[PDB]
Formats: sequence, C-alpha cells, structure tokens
Amino acid sequence: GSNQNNF
Ligand SMILES: [Zn+2]
Repeated sequence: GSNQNNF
C-alpha cells in the first residue's frame, strides 16, 4: 500500500 505521514 502507499503511505503518507502529515506531521
Ligand atoms: Zn505498501
């Protein structure tokens, strides 16, 4: 799967 971290 694709992953996004919005810190
Ligand atoms: Zn993945």
